[PDB]
Amino acid sequence: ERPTFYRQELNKTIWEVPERYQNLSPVGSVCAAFDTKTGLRVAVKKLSRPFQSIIHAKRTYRELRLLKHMKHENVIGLLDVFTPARSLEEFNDVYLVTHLMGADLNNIVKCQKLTDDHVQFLIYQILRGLKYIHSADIIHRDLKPSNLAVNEDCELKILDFGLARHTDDEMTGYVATRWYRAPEIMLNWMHYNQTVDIWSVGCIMAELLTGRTLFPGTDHIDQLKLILRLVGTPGAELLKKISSESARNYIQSLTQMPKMNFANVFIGANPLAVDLLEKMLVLDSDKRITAAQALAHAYFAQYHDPDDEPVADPYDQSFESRDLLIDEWKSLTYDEVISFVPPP
Ligand SMILES: Cc1ccccc1-c1c(N)c(C(=O)c2ccc(F)cc2F)cc[n+]1[O-]
Repeated sequence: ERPTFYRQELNKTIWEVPERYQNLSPVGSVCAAFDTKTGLRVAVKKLSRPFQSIIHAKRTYRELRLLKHMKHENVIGLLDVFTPARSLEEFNDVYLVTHLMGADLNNIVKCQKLTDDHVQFLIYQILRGLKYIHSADIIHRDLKPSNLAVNEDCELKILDFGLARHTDDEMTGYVATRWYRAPEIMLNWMHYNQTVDIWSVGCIMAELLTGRTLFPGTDHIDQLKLILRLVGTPGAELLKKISSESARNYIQSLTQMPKMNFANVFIGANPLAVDLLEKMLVLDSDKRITAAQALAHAYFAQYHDPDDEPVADPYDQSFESRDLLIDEWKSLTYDEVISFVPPP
């Protein structure tokens, strides 16, 4: 039951995949392919140098554990994972397979004000996957239009959840990479939690409604100023919670500003959209609406269905606090590769 693999050069590299996968074409490097066993269009990712350091070995493991866990319509999961290796000692490459969606939320929306129902449907799907992700005590933490995979039927899957990898230069300047980040994680105010993802959803939703980036900061400080101008400066209760004395000290230097009226910012928008944005874009993370609570909000009355909004089984991330050697991460990775059961 080891399938027959065939070799092929794509993306300056030798892809060796089971015969079931045909018509590979570039799109880790990623190829679109046709899965002859399932009839599905699939995306196949070949990891580069998954075991070159302790840090990458753990990342590879992390990515696989994460992708193996997610079984939800609005979250990218695994149809397949394989390696051409026949044993651990020759194990070297990992290939991950999921549904081909073919575009991201930008390749559809950037500089476009969309209809209220399209916004309803896209945001409902994001919140629906987020409830599922968050129920597993997993934090996406870098949610943004380019991490939302979307096909022609406006069906949406969340990508790249749970990886905490972005370098400082990637976050610097007038860059999309920081514009959807919650202030408390942007400026490292505190050991953050899952409510940071709801901040990102509000940023995305606002942009779908107006056709414009909500907080297009030119640097971290410019972006903070844009945020506080909309949502107000921190009150006393929130200040305490900023465990970062340096951060706290800077915020207290700022002229106090009241929260703006959202109905005058998002002129013409559905009042239920505005109301929901007000519950999403709250400075104090403790008081933000959660994914579960938002799904029950009147804005989504057309799509909401409490019997089809599943939660996840618990996700054992005890491994995150574990120090291991490269080859122990590799062995754990191999185990997960070889224990994989495909879905129905
Ligand atoms: C979002 C997107 C836009 C254009 C082309 C492909 C894709 C795309 C991917 N990059 C990916 C993708 O990056 C990916 C993630 C996990 C995995 F196991 C395998 C994968 F190929 C998945 C699906 N699609 O549709």
